[PDB]
Amino acid sequence: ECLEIFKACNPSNDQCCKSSKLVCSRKTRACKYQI
Repeated sequence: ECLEIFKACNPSNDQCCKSSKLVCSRKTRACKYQI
């Protein structure tokens, strides 16, 4: 599941989308689109 709202992203369990900008590494464990 893609976490663009900034939901806690998993280290192995690929959550964030692909083409989506929602990043989880750059920011906290949470995955959210890059401002």
